[PDB]
Amino acid sequence: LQGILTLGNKNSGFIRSLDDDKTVYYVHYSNLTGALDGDLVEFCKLDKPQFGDKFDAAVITILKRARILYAGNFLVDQNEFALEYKIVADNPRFYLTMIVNPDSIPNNLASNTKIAFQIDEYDPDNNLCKVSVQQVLGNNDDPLINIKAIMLDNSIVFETNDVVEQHANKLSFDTEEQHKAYRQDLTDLAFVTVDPTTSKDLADAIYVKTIPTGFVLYVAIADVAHYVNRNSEIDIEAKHKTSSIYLPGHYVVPMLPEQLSNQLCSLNPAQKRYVVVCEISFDNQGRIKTNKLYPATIISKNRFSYDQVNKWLNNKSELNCDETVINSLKAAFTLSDLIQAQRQKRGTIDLSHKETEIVVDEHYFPIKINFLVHDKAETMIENLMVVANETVAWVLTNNKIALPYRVHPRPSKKKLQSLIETVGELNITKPQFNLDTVTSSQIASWLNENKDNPSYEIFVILLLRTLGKAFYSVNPLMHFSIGSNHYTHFTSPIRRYIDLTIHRLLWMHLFTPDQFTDNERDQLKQELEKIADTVNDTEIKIINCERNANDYLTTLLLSKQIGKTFSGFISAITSFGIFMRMDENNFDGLIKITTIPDDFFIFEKEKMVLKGRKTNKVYKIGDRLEAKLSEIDFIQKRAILTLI
RNA sequence: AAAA
Ligand SMILES: [Mg+2]
Repeated sequence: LQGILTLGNKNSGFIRSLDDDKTVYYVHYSNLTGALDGDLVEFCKLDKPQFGDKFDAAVITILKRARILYAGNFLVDQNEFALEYKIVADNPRFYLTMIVNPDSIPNNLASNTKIAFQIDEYDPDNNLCKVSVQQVLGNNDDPLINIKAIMLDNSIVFETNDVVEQHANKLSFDTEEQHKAYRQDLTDLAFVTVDPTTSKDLADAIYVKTIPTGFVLYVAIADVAHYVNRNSEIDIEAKHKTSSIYLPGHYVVPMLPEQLSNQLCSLNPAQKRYVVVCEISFDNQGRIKTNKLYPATIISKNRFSYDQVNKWLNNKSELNCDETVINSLKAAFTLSDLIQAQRQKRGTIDLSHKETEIVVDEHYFPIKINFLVHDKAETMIENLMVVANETVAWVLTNNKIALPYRVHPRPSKKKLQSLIETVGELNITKPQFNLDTVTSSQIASWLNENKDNPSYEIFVILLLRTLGKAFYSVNPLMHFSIGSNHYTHFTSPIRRYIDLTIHRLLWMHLFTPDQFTDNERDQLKQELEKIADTVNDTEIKIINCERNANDYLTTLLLSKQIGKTFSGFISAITSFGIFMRMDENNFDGLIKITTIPDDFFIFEKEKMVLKGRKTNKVYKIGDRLEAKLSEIDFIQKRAILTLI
């Protein structure tokens, strides 16, 4: 009777019920009754016999709109001495016909101006609605304006909140905080930061010491909880955002205002900074022996980029730093190699595969797509952050403190069987493990025995699909791909609300519990599930916003390459055609089913192939193809290919 | 899937 609408292909879709089974009903376009993608609706099952698979339904009323504002392009034209207004919504799932309120239209608003509009009224029976312009965003051809519109359509806040900035600008460095008995003075240690070249939020610094029996690792994380009081205005805004947002052009929407993100909580060189340290001692094989968590004070001696460290590694450059930094980095790389070997021994799933970024010019127009490369410096930092995250998760669990975990379940036997069949057609080995009990180690060994297969890329793509998304949970579930029974996010409280919450839990229960009330502790405990829920729901939106922006920028880039031939492989097959991932740009283009040459092709959902009725020719995931870019679909932001 |  109640559920969330999702619109898909041709603006038909389905409703996922709120009942305990999450029962799914199909809904055709004609039974939507004015409802839009993501709306909460009241629905009824259709009296129809079941066509199969699922029941069908019709929307009765809209209980809550998913959005109040919608992006679109505003058009104005004059015809028989009268102004006519039209809006084209950016979102192809916005299917309602719009009547534009003339009193919402400024006299100076020109044609082809991006706007945001709201729905004033709608007629569910005719799919007609009255809308008013609520914001003027800018030139509709401007790619940065489009990126901002795409954030608005995904409910992603990006405008500066002046109240929050003013609250932040009051904050200052308390010089006496370093003298607190609970805060360890580590200002003499050769901490440094290692980050991408354009990052200005330095949340994490590392220092590694060698001892006779092994190593001691210090991971120092900006002490964000010490500056951001829970339920302060700054906190509430961070909780709404849930995370910093990173889109192309190094365009960042920070979770926290820049007085925190780039000054008080940024571990900038030669500045005294307050941190939370995860300190771990290792033996000479990289096995963890002991750990300690505590507030501290550091002075980073150097900020480095991945590029700088990597060139140093390959003896193609020197680092202009003190010898203590040089020895710490050398020990960090040695330790990092050892940690990586232990984690592989215990079981971990390295799901690395091809990644790209879009290069844009100073006006945010896309220039080209670059493939990213494995990064020795980036990998070292990754190993160190992972071991800290895992250790903090276990410390909180060992002390029986409820926390939000980062979790990732074992996939079902069913989904594994499907994956094994698909990749077996690409000469990927059939695995030997039990499908009910398969461990992280066994998936890793299976990946490793196929590393040289030409189809390794789509193998990892499909494995990732099989495994599904990681998410946050207070329930103590495993992280299958990291390979731990307990994992959380601790190292990045400048950009992630979960890490900020993890730091608050450390403060309130382990660092200075005497300074907090039992209610504060229970209140936060009671709120943890809802925090995880909001972060999980917003993470969906962020990923969708990145997808929208990627498709917008890449199809704009490709719009100048019509007629060009691209080689690639099939990444997906649907009832409407073949998705071919192009080698040169890693982007999926659509080959429409109806115009594939030489035969009439039928979608078979079981093996998810297209099979020709006369010739038995088969298209399957992984096949190598060549195709011509024939058009850009600017409505759906798709690249359409035709087989050549 | 992980890492800033
Ligand atoms: Mg960092």
